Amino acid sequence: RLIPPMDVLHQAILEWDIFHEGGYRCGNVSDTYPDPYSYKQTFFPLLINEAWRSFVTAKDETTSKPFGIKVLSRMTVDKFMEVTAAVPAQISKDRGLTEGDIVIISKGEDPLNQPQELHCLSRIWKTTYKKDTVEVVYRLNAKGNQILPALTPGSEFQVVKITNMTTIEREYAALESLQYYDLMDEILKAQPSPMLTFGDEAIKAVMDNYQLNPGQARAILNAKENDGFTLIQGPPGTGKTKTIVAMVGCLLTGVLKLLVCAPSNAAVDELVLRLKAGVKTMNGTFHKIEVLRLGRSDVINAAVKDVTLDELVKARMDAELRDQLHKEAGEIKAKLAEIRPQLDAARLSDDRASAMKLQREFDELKRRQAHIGAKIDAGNTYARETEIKRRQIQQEILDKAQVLCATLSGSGHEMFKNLNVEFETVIIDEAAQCVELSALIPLKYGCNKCILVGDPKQLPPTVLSQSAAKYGYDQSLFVRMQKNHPKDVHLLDMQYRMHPEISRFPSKEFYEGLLQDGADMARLRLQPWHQSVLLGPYRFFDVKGSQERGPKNQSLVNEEEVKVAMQLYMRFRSDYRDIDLTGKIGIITPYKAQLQRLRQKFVERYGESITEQIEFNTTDAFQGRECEIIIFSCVRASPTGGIGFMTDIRRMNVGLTRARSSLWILGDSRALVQGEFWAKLIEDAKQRDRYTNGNIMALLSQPGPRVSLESLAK
RNA sequence: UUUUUUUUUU
Ligand SMILES: Nc1ncnc2c1ncn2[C@@H]1O[C@H](COP(=O)(O)OP(=O)(O)O)[C@@H](O)[C@H]1O
Repeated sequence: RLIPPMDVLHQAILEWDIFHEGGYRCGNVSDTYPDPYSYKQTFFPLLINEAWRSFVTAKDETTSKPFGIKVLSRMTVDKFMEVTAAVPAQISKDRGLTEGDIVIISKGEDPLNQPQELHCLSRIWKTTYKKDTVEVVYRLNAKGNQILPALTPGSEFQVVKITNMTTIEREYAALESLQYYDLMDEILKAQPSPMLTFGDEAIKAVMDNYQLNPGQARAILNAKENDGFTLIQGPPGTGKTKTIVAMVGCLLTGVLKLLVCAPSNAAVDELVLRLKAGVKTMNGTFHKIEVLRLGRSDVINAAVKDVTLDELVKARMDAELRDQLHKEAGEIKAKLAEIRPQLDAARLSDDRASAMKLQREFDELKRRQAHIGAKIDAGNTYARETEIKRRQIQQEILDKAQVLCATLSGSGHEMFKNLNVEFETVIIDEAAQCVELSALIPLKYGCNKCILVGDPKQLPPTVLSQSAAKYGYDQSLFVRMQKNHPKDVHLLDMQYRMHPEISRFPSKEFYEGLLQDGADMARLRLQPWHQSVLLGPYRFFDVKGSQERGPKNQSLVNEEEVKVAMQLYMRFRSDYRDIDLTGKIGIITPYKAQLQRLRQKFVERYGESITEQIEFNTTDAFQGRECEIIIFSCVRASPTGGIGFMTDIRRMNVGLTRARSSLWILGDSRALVQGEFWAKLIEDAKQRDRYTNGNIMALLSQPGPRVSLESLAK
């Protein structure tokens, strides 16, 4: 049984005043723990802090238009006040009211901006669709609530949906049920299985069978042999997804269940798409295995909806599947409406036979109407049987699937509480991008083998709480395990994405010179526009500009960098007209206001069609993805006060390692020198002749110089 | 040295 009581968490959350900016005892995170008690004492307050800051952010950011509810009933359940309330069905569907949402119920008309009004924090417990109404079961804290005497039956209130706490509930569930985990010892001690050394012959055999390099084959062999935690660190372009697919085939060699998880839906979708192509066992046989995606069809790729469990169950139930009775009733009533005036006229004119016939027809129509009305009154048992058939179909589909892919929170769904399933082996992708409690979620189903593919050198998980991030809540389990046992981590050491000039600096400065380029990589990234000196594989443009707060005091904008980016795109496109660039260019900037300004100006000049040829994004919203050419706007321009979160080397590495063929960086050096590694990058660009300064708008206004003929020979 | 930034939710 792995269903802990959610009373404590719900009470802690419902005992909050919404009007504060922004309990508990938040401490630092240790490397190891002796007992689940210490683990809980460390991580529960940090979870509460993260939840609190997420709630404040969602309150300030939400824009759900309020709506009126009618209080139908009030009850006391546990230590909570339960209020059933009626809501219009269309309003409910528009605002998406489901079980677990956090809402503000107020008496005033604008609840979000009326603290002095009768307000309360409530959690949705059940949503029941009747006909044109929705019965919502709100649950609030029964200790100290202003609206408690005012929620009498019939009283009307105004509600606004703030956020949802399903993810928090699942992470708390995993936290409280950790004490029964098969891998509890390894999770507490952060101890992965020891590094295995294999013979070069078996390594070469795996390489030949799966078309892998030595590091990937070593990682796969250690994932097949070792039990417990196996850590695989995959720098950019090292082949993480290919390794995972070959590893899934390798583990299923015997079977021919396996739970592949990722923190985001995008990574899950990529893994599903790659596993749909098919795996191959170590025997060398190609098998099109059964890949099953778990999640709602709204956050799921259009290409993987063919293998989504929900879609499969819906398709199966659509074959087994009162309104015709209503149609016939309408038609018989129309016949009655026809017959009645005819009968009245035949009776008002002393027409014996005609009135007799019409009365006979009238009586037959009334008989049919009574029959249809009796049948209409004839469930709910059919609905229950449909739900039972749904459950059966779910189980039957799950039992035939060999690999199940999911998000971390999605793998802790309530569904599995009524489905007999165990996941012996779990592979967590993007292992360094999720907090520890999220990683623990898929491990409650009897997992004794966990392969963590990640990269702590890139971005950490989103921790809105600056205090919890300072306490160490932004540390993934991967990071702690590698912190304690670094020699047991399998590093993928060969990248196949960046031109050697692009990868040169990150490899040395972030991967200790251990990230080597693949064979024939410079020749693979050879592009025609590299013949232009200023359009080479890698370059830093010292765009001396000025930073400025975005609209509504958002983030930062550098209009000169936007102008230079437009000028660079114009020069490149004009000097190379015959190159198909659709989907080959990306423009990334770590500040959202600069991103919006870049998109705005590019659409002003080139129209909305420009977004099909250029991927506009922020540095954080680009991880895992890549483009042929990357224009990187640094935005920061104030020579004092630092460069903000530009100082974090993980974000810098992510931003530098997105490009394949060309990376063109635009930054005001006078400000960026404040950061140590940005200074090192600018100096490196200088001492290798990849730095350009002066009037950049003028240097890009004309077609620029070409590279020497002798350099192209080599 | 003024975090302003991202995942998650049947
Ligand atoms: N041994 C290899 N030889 C040649 N190319 C490889 C090898 N391993 C990986 N690659 C290339 O690297 C790519 C890795 O894809 P992906 O897993 O998305 O990279 P990332 O590690 O950035 O997620 C593959 O598409 C493949 O073309």
